[PDB]
Amino acid sequence: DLWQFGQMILKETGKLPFPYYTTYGCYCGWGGQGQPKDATDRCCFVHDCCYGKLTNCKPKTDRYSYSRENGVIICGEGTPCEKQICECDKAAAVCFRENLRTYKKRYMAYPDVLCKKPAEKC
Amino acid sequence: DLWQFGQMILKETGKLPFPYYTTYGCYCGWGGQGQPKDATDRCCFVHDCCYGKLTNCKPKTDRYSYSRENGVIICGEGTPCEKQICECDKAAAVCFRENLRTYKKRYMAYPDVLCKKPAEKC
Repeated sequence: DLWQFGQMILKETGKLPFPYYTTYGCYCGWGGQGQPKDATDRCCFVHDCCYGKLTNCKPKTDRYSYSRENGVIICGEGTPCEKQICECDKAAAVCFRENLRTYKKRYMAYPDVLCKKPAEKC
Repeated sequence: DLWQFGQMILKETGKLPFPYYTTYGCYCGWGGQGQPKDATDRCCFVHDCCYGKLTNCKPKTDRYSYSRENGVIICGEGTPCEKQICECDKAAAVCFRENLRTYKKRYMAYPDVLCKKPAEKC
């Protein structure tokens, strides 16, 4: 579920989703309504695409099972949905993390106004 | 700043903003774009109005000073902006908390689609 996606974000980035990620850029912080502004922003787009593929699932509310005991997220057993959903979440948190290098604090609460229209397809 | 608003939310509600509040209902979880669905949702509207009044301020990025050492948020000293911004944040977190009674988990990631148009004015 989003709660676990959230813990993963934090575990992986050291930043709690709000406000670092939930209000970021044009896609994370604007409901997927703008073209991602950078890597960090694109991770949310990839994240939505990933959930997009799980048509048969409730990615946002199905609680899966994972372990990050040794600092690496390992999705455990569960239904196929859970596992797939968890991979998504893992991937997105890994992605945020993998992009702390270009994370820009100034993209938080970015005016939607400078946000350009979604240009990529899942 | 939003980081402190966030800590306040958590301190007061025991729920981290993401996903409990940032994805809630029609206003918190939809960029202020829908009419609040209930109390919890309305707190975000009140929160935006409160920042709305701080035209001369950067409510989202100005770091204020507050204390919640004895379980009650006390905004400390700072610039008038900081103090006012902090009151806003306090008020919103108190509001979330004061409305855990009707908080509905099913309003998280609520489809914008059922969201009705903003009908109140600050």
